[PDB]
Amino acid sequence: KNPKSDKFKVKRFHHIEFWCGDATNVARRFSWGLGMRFSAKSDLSTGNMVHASYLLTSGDLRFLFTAPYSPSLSAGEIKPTTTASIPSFDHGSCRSFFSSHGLGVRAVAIEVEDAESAFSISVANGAIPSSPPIVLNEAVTIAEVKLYGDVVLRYVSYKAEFLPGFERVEDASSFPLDYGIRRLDHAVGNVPELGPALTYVAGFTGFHQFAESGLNSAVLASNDEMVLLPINEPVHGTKRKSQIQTYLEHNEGAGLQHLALMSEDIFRTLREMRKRSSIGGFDFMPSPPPTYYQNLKKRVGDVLSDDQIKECEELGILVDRDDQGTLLQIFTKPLGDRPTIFIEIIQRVGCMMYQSGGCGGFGKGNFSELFKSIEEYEKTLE
Amino acid sequence: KNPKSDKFKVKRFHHIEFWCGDATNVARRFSWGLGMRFSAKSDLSTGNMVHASYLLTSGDLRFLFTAPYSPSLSAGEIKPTTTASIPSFDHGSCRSFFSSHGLGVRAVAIEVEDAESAFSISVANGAIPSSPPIVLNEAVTIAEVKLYGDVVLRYVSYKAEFLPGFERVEDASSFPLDYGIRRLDHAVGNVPELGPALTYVAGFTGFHQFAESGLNSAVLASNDEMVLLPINEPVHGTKRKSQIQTYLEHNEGAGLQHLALMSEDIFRTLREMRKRSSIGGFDFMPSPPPTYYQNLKKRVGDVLSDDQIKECEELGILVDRDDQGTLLQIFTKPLGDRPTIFIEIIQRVGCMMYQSGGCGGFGKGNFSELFKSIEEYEKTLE
Ligand SMILES: Cc1c(C(=O)C2=C(O)CCCC2=O)ccc2c1c(=O)n(CC#C[Si](C)(C)C)c(=O)n2C
Ligand SMILES: Cc1c(C(=O)C2=C(O)CCCC2=O)ccc2c1c(=O)n(CC#C[Si](C)(C)C)c(=O)n2C
Ligand SMILES: [Co+2]
Ligand SMILES: [Co+2]
Repeated sequence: KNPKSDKFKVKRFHHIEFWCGDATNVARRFSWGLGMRFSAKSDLSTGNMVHASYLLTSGDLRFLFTAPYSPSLSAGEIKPTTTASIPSFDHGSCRSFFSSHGLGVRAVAIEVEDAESAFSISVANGAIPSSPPIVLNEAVTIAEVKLYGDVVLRYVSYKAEFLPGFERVEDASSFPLDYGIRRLDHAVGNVPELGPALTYVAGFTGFHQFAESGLNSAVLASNDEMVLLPINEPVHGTKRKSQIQTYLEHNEGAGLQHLALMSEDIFRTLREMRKRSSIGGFDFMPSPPPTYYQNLKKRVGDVLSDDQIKECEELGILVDRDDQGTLLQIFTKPLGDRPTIFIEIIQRVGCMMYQSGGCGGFGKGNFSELFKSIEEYEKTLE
Repeated sequence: KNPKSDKFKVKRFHHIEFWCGDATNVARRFSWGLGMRFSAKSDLSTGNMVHASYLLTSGDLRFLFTAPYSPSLSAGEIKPTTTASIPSFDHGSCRSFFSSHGLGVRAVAIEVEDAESAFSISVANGAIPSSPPIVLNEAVTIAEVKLYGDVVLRYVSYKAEFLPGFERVEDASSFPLDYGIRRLDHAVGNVPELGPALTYVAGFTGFHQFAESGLNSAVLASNDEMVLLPINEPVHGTKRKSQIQTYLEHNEGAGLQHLALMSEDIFRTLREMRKRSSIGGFDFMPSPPPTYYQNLKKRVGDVLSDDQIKECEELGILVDRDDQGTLLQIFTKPLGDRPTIFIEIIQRVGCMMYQSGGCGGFGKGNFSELFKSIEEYEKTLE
């Protein structure tokens, strides 16, 4: 059931902003590891004395990396005279966020029809305001409300090129990397209590609920279900410790857990990312045992051929299935020092109408299949 | 003249420690950009609840990248029960250093005969103590004194593998990158006043002075002149603004300006680094005009053949010459967000006895030759 109860007009995921200690080094690592091009900048060379911000793109996926300069460079500015290109930025907020959480996502940005109206409706319906609507060069409007922890949901609306004050990046420093990633599929939060978190977000957006493992979870979705916001809470006192609880402890509370990036060819994406894992890119979780891939034939043998199942095994890809579609997924090890944020690469098969969002689910069924698969241990014991 | 006045026995440069916001992302970027292997770690997986530290190596060059975890993970520890592998580390010091200076060098570490004796003699001769001698597993001793700004000179001595508590890195995550870099040649500080800085450091080490451009500089050297510590001060009120003064402003005061890394084949190093500049590695300063390389024949045509001079032009390499040797050098753009720290790649020709340290100088003569070379403008004007 989709009651289409969005309280304002939501278009698509727009960008994700990481708050960094040094934006240059994180952006360069992510660019090489994920195959994202340098496409825009706002920094000292563009007249920004407040923060350094670098934009990477791959298809419609936009990753923004921002770090503060010395407050001394902008000591004489006030908000009416600021050189910052992102008006919500604050030196103290950014340093406090990073000191408290380490490297991670500050902003989940969605494009809306009217960011001022989205902000107003959201706050009227319970959203805690974070940054009021600011109109940039009479062209772009940006506003922010609190989502969970110190993560904000950022609204952006365009009258008619990322943000004013950003410059397109010099061709020489913009190598056209591309490993196949095309857009953000979903963005997932970890919280101590799922119930109140869902009630708060669903309350102010009108997003509806989208149709033993250490977690309980639920997914909020926009009218066309292309903006997907799962939220997890821990399940305490199990056999092994909950990964959600470990996250909360190492992150100092709620925050963004993972970003799921849709690829238009997950085989190529994973080949390219895995070649770079040990030369500056990203590491992947340990692959499932061969029994997992033998079990794939019975589960998805009508969707994937033997060779494609063999290719999944070569690359460590997980496979799950809905009553409507199929999901190919894999998870990176944490992106930084702390066992907190990580990335999921995904590709979805089915639900052709365009492909409907969330086709195939989120891989909940792979918790059971992975554990059952560990029966490779019992088979090796023989 | 070398009066060999070292007040304790100094061996060689041992390592350089960067204080980071996220050690993982900086270390991975540097590894790919410079061709340095992951060789040791101290982090949550080794039982360190205090800091994440990752060691990169290339030949005898050792770069250490350290960042603090949440203080909450180690809240119950005291120094007698710490899980930190580097006893001088402090969460508050590290966060304050990074918030104030951005990414940069915290420690210039030299190997000595006896770090406890080196520390004692140094402080008796005016050194401001930073961290007292600590003996690790009855095997390694480490002590620190203030060098300039918030940079420390760290002494390490070995009874007889980086530091106890560090684990050698798994072969799988240790790709054997190597672009030819072999050791640290010199480490350079920027300070507001050169005179007092030299007097302070030379006072407590006994290091001797080693034999219009916006700076005054001088070089302190150990007995065998293999530990080389240049220091710069700005020269105010010129035509263009002093790069030393820009550094001090953006760094919030004195700090490490550049690290000069000796290559055993600067042509190969620069080929490899330049191929990676726009896919996650390091950028280089703009190359000198062709007139610079035409002028090379008269200056060094007895040392470098035409083809080798052409290879320098292809790679943007600078060349200077002493009365004793020749220097090939090139400079990266700043390593992080701020126009502060950068890297020099160098290779020295001559002074064969082994090669004596500092053979060929530090390239002071290239300030004049670069400006004179800008006569390409007058030639193009014709
Ligand atoms: C993160 C994730 C998802 C997922 O994407 C998802 C959502 O999008 C919304 C719903 C809830 C949720 O979880 C799905 C499957 C996963 C993982 C994952 O992270 N891992 C890694 C480990 C482990 Si361990 C060693 C602590 C037992 C998996 O194995 N599977 C199988
Ligand atoms: C850093 C450096 C050195 C150097 O290593 C050195 C020492 O080791 C100890 C002594 C003092 C010192 O300087 C030498 C030459 C250099 C540079 C440099 O940084 N640059 C870059 C710019 C510039 Si601009 C656009 C602001 C005029 C050079 O061009 N040359 C030519
Ligand atoms: Co997911
Ligand atoms: Co130098």
